[PDB]
Amino acid sequence: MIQIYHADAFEIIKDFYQQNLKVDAIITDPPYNKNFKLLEWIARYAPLVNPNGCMVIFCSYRFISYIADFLEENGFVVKDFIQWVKNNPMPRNIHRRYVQDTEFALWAVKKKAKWVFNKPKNEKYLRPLILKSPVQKSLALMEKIISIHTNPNDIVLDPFMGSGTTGLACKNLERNFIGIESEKEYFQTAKKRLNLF
Amino acid sequence: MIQIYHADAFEIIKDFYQQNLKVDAIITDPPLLEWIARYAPLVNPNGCMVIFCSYRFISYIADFLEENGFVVKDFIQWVKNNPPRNIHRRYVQDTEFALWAVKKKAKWVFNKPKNEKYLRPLILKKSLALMEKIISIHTNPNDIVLDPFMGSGTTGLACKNLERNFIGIESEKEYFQTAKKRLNL
Amino acid sequence: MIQIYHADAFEIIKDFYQQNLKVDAIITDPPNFKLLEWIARYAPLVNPNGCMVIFCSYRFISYIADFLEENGFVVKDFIQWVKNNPMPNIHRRYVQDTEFALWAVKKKAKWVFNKPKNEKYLRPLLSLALMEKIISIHTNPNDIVLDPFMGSGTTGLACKNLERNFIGIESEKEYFQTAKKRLNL
Amino acid sequence: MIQIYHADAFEIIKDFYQQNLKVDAIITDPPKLLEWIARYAPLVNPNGCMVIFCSYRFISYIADFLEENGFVVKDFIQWVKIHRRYVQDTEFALWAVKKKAKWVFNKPKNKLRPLILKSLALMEKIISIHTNPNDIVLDPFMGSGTTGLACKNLERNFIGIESEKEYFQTAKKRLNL
Repeated sequence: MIQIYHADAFEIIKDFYQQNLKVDAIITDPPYNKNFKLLEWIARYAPLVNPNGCMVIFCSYRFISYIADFLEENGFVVKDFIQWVKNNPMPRNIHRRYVQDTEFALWAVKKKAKWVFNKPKNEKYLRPLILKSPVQKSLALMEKIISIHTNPNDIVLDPFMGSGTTGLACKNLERNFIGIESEKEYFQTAKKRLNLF
Repeated sequence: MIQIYHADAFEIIKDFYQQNLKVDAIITDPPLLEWIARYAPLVNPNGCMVIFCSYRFISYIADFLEENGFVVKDFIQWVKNNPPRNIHRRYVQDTEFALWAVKKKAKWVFNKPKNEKYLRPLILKKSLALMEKIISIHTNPNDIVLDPFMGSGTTGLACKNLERNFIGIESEKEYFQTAKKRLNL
Repeated sequence: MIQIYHADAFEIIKDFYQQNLKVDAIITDPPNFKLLEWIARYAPLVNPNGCMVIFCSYRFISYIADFLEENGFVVKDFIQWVKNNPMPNIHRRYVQDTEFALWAVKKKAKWVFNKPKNEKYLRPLLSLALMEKIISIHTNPNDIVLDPFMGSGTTGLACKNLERNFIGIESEKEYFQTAKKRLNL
Repeated sequence: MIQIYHADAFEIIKDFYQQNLKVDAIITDPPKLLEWIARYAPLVNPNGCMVIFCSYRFISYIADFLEENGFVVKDFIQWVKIHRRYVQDTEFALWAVKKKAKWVFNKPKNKLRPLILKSLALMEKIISIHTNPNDIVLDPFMGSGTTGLACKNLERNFIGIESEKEYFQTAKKRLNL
């Protein structure tokens, strides 16, 4: 099942309250990254998650401490952080500074939740991909995140879905996606990648 | 030159003000925001800091630094090949962090090898080799490196092998004399 | 009609969505963070012509008012009342005698108001008497008032004396049974 | 001593840094409006305070901002003075002191609401309270004056700034010059 909306996440959320919607996991990459604003989508969307559900939020090292504390204020337990590295950076300036090859994501679960994890064998580390693509997002990255923290019929929610790619990953993994995007061009891009019409 | 102290970093620091001390780089792994503000005045105009931290803090420490006249340039990380608690419900934590910040108008060091870039100096078999690479990068041979919490040393030992002139402080008696043995009398 | 619950306002709210509850006025004094978040969740329950009256602090009220205006409410005004027996300086400081409340209405609403025989406004009082006048003003006789934090009651009691059909929630069991007895069981 | 300037508070402030100026209390009613605080805070002496007239749609922000700049927010003071809404009787002011300050306060014979009916009496009573006889009072936006005039009558050594010339010459006349 794939269902996407063209809307403002801070408005359709009220409609989700009326429908008493339940989703298994929110896997998203929020905008930006008073800090409330916007940690606030978290406080607003946190009630949708099932007792055993989790969250995965992509972010910047200048924020993650704030996001994590906020999550644990809203009824989640932060288990760990995951990362993925790009092999071809911008660079940009290599004689005065490090290249930023690395992006981060936060992983938190509901408080008394029995969470998924789900671990192919092997036994496994903190960084899903060495990836390729230079300069988002790679389908392969999202597929491995979604392969890990969700199971086949669990409901995945991406309040900012952008191009899709969270939804596309869920589809290939047969995971029942719901997603939201504000701007029409990205919405139409996600909608075409996901067929429908 | 190597000089170590057995003391509380939050008290002997005042003695440093009286001595009008200046240091080139502070490289440490503290055992939390406020020591930065008190040890920041010791830093030279072109100096930097490298502070080991946790992902639950690193965002705070970065912001606190930028309030005190430093610019957070980047973060570095290094991985252990040997951690394991329950691997079936969770990731193993292989990854450790440090924050890299420089003085505001500083002309900082960097100093890359023939090698190139990235964000991650080492994997493993804390480690002297790691500290050796941090100090090799962010300091020059005669600069003064300060470690307000030096623990075992190894910031000091790395500095000694690289001929970089260490100063350090340790509160707990066991670790200090361990550090005192590792360098020399 | 009076209905009270022993529960957490941040959970039972979903039950209010299932029941499609609609309320005319929310008049409450919450016990920072979550002080803004209940607004966004409880706001949809208010009828097109309804209002809110929120007790708050001068250290907050600018936030709450502005938050109200992003959520489909219009901040109309603030009201205040004075306490005759405050306590902490007094030799170094003002006595804190004054408490505030926020008054907001739904955006396109034709709101209640409803002033008595004489003239003018803004400082109701010198408690039941306070709430009776607030409720006498901003609601009409058969309208529905909701107090997600009712504490001792007294928001409900004012509604009962004024025949205004109260709903209220209280988390702490001691205060709830206080309100439950104060009304009846 | 009374000293007034006709200028913009957001640049002449730099001249005040050059003169190494220090003022004991800033008492003002500004016409964004948070940052003048950040620039004018260093001028305040260790035991000094600030009194800022503001709106309840702001008062919480200004307070938080004051406490970001090295002041501690003590309290607010207020004074008086459509059929469908309340009449607006109330104006606010924020009162803050420097952090480790031993501040003024200075209450009468004795005990938040100074007046029942800017009035010179209001400002005179504020200044009678939060300053002492020779302390230096600064009003970066002084408008019509009346902060300077209270300070003159109470012998408090005023400094003030106004951008618009109409109010300035009115303030200049009231202070003689």
